[PDB]
Amino acid sequence: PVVRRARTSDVPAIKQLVDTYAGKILLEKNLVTLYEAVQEFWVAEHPDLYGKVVGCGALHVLWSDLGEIRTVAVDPAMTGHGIGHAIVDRLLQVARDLQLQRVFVLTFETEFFARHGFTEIEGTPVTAEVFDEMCRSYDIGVAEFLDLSYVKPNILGNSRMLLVLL
Amino acid sequence: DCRPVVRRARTSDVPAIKQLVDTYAGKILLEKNLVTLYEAVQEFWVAEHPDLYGKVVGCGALHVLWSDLGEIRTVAVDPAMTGHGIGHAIVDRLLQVARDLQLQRVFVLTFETEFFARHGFTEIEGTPVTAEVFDEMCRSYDIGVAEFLDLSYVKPNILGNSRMLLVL
Ligand SMILES: CC(=O)SCCNC(=O)CCNC(=O)[C@H](O)C(C)(C)COP(=O)(O)OP(=O)(O)OC[C@H]1O[C@@H](n2cnc3c(N)ncnc32)[C@H](O)[C@@H]1OP(=O)(O)O
Ligand SMILES: NC(=[NH2+])NCCC[C@H](N)C(=O)O
Ligand SMILES: NC(=[NH2+])NCCC[C@H](N)C(=O)O
Repeated sequence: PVVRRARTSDVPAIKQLVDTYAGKILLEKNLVTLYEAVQEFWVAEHPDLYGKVVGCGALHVLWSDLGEIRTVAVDPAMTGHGIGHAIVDRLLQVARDLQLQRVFVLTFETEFFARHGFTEIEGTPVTAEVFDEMCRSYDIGVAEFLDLSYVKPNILGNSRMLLVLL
Repeated sequence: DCRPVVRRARTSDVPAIKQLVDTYAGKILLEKNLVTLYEAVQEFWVAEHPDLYGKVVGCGALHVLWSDLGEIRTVAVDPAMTGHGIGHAIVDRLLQVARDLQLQRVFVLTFETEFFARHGFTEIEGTPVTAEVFDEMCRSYDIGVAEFLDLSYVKPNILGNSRMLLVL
């Protein structure tokens, strides 16, 4: 499937994908914060219909060398057609374009991301000096990566996976 | 005089960007710590130094605020390189990406009224969004959005600044 960069017109559709997977699975993102993050988002168009989008995804930078894959959602009726994998394949390519070395994921979909080289891990792989700089973030997804105390109850059960690049 | 290359930022550029933002502190620019610069690297732009290959002498960023609305934020140039056309080369680029995003209006909160005027910006009053959108935008964790909404707790941090806007 075609994986293209998101457009402000795509936000209402993107919002519906995130809301579909609610807050237990995906981290909720309100309408404004999606319009602000539109420049790092990607969407998969339906293989036949030109306009409609069936999947979204975003690469979030966390530091000099570290990136994250977040807010990956596919229409419940379109899963198992390779869409989600087509999104990750491109998201990882832009991670390369960004000269990143490690890509993080916090998810229940261990099997899904495993097919891209992701291995499950424990802890936060950053220096305490770097850890201290990231505590200063206003972004919740960063806090879930740092396993900060005030987001812990929202992410128990999720697995921490990581990918290294050539 | 030379028009400098204005390219997308790279994670290696963030430390340099951090010194430019820090240079203009909180009196002029809204301060941005190191992590939020690495997170925003995909919307940031930098002007390369006409002489040093790696180092950057100016930065700038376009932040989308809604379907049609964008903002230009954290635009800074080295004090020793000011008045050499860099900042306008950055703004010219930021506005081009606003078009590629199919935006219609671009907002600015600044003291540099004449600077942005050279691009067609006109001064305004208030927050130009529907009250329905205003309510959706109140939910943001970004301080720059709160300053666009003229929220009460940031008022003392922006007193004196002018609100300008550009239409495409
Ligand atoms: C974040 C926001 O949204 S607010 C943005 C404002 N930020 C700030 O003011 C931070 C403090 N100020 C600054 O950092 C700087 O003033 C900047 C980065 C905004 C602009 O700096 P520079 O680009 O280097 O100055 P620049 O070379 O573009 O020209 C400044 C003036 O001199 C003129 N100009 C003078 N000489 C030249 C020249 N050789 N070439 C091109 N333009 C020139 C410009 O036309 C311009 O006139 P204008 O203000 O009426 O448009
Ligand atoms: N708040 C949560 N339920 N978080 C679980 C992990 C969310 C995941 N990191 C994402 O991309 O959305
Ligand atoms: N210190 C402030 N918040 N000043 C108000 C203007 C902020 C400026 N537009 C910026 O992007 O940084």
